Amino acid sequence: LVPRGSHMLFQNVSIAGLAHIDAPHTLTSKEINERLQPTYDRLGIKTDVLGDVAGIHARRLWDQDVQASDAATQAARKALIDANIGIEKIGLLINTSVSRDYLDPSTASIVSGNLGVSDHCMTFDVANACLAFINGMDIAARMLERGEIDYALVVDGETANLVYEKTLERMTSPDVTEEEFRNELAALTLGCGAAAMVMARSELVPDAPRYKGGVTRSATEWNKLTRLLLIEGIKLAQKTFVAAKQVLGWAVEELDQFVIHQVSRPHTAAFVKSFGIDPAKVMTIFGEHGNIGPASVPIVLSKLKELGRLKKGDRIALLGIGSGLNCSMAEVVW
Amino acid sequence: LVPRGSHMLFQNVSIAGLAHIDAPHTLTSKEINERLQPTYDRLGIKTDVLGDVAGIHARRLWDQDVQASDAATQAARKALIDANIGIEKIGLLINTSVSRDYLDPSTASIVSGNLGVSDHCMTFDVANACLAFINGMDIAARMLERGEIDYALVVDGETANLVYEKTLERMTSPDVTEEEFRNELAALTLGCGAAAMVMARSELVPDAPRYKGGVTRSATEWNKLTRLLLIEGIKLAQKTFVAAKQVLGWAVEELDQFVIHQVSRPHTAAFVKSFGIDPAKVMTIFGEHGNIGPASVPIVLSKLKELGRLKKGDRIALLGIGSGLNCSMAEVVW
Ligand SMILES: C/C=C/C/C=C/CCC(=O)[C@@H](O)CC(N)=O
Ligand SMILES: C/C=C/C/C=C/CCC(=O)[C@@H](O)CC(N)=O
Ligand SMILES: [Mn+2]
Ligand SMILES: [Mn+2]
Repeated sequence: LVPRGSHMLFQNVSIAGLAHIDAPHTLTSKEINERLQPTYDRLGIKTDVLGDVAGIHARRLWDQDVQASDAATQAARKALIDANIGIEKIGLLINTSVSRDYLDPSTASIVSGNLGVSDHCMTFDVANACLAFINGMDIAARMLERGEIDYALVVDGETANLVYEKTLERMTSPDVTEEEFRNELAALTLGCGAAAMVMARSELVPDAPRYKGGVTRSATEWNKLTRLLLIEGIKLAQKTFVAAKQVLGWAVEELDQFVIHQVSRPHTAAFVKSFGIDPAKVMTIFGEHGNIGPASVPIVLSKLKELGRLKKGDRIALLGIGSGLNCSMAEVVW
Repeated sequence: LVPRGSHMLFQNVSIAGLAHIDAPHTLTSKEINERLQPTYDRLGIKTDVLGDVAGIHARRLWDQDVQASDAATQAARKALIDANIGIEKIGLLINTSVSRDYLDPSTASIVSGNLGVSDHCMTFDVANACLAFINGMDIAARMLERGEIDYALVVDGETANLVYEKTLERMTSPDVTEEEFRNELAALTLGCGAAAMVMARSELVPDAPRYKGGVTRSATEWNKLTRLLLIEGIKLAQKTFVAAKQVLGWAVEELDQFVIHQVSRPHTAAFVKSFGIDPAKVMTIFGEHGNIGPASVPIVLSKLKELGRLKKGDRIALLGIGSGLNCSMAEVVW
């Protein structure tokens, strides 16, 4: 009758399976810079924006014309193995990538068709820049908590190959302005890869990691979006951490890991300083994989798992700031 | 303890407000045909595919470069007035259109920023071809039923102006093949427009229309998709009507209206015949507005409302078949 923060938390929702795919091809920032050198020389700009402002030494790309749906499909096959269940158990499949095969049909339907989902499986895509995987986890959690389904897949395949190709094209053209070139460099911090998660009703999966849910705040006055964006982003995150205290009971020192969406080395450094977070609890892959958009969060969770970095009882914070602006923060208990 | 169909229905979810926008400009199929006449003459094709196979006399377009987000915003302002609430009450805003301003940020965030949502409002886009508005209604319903929010907006603005422009360009070119021209004609059954709905917890809105929820079936083996598509579509719909009997208790003769997504005159005629539905309970706008994608369903519901066509207690079926293939069917009680 009297509301409490903890009442909105999911009680009966778990993670049965989790997998990621690293894209295979390394492209170093040194190789990109050689290609860009004469637009750099031409513009009278002497700074290595990628290596030294962004802090990206390399990113991963696909070796071939891999569609979003292909990479999600591959990640989804692995997470099913990880969970030890067949595709027939899946009642819901949500695709959360920014990369998309077509405006029609949804990417989710293509992935589902690849996996051979049953006729009872509901499917759709969610789009919300870099926070969508956490939005799809939440969506599936509600259906699970209610009993509408027993098992869900949340998938995300990202591909940036064509982005890099169109981008390096404009940036190495005699024509190009500084204001333009500068906008374009940020496309070069993106990376490729994929992740998938099998979520389930906790009674069907006893002792699996528990998905508690989370909180979202927004600052859509700034949907227009530079130097400003870091500041507004931190201010939104401060307010989401308050919400997270009110619902999840978070204080920073009680969390065992922060799985953070990452934009750049300086953006991450500022976030971490501003909230007093110990950097040893912030696994980072941006410097060699780049920004994998909404897949980043689950990829980093899956890497933590693979390295045996997580223990029963570990409180794990999933968070990011995304375009909109939006900020979400959720908790897993391993 | 023993599951029953009715257990999955939402008990506490209502429609507080509903509005639509008709796009202003009429483009007749006769005017399009004059432009296409020499590709028709050239191809040795003597049939008016638009007027006589599709059954579309006209469609509506925007008079200017209206973005999806602009049309959703306008529809959303009207549905708030209809509901008599201010934007501060809104805890969730989902955008469901196929049309999209950018791959980033979500269209939802742009709409929310336009309306001036508060910092507590969660936002994201759902994409699922023509069924997404019903998917967004369901998503919001779950959050409402649980008490996470009190009010939600589900919005959808569609724009086809650029589709028509690129399409009529390829179709009137000496170059063009029949197989190509034939693919392209179907883009010419699309229309523009928008809709928005305010959903709320039923205790906050006593006596408003009730959203019970619904069912989905899929046939994602056919995500590859002609003449076949009508048949597979009917077969999927048959199976969804079974699910709807099992959950909602539907029989065809007990429903007062069918608000059906519409693809074409013959597609609709076949659906209606195959299920024995009385055509007088199928309001249709396709012949003068064309296919408004996922906005079609709410637009037709809103038109029914406006005409005073609905009575307290009326059982209203919302349905469509969408790419994937997917089929969903949900019930409103006015
Ligand atoms: C410290 C945070 C600053 C906010 C920056 C947000 C930029 C977001 C991006 O452009 C991508 O990484 C992901 C995204 N679009 O959500
Ligand atoms: C009788 C049904 C036949 C199935 C046809 C589906 C075509 C769907 C479309 O192409 C659009 O109208 C909407 C959509 N993509 O969902
Ligand atoms: Mn290689
Ligand atoms: Mn006009």
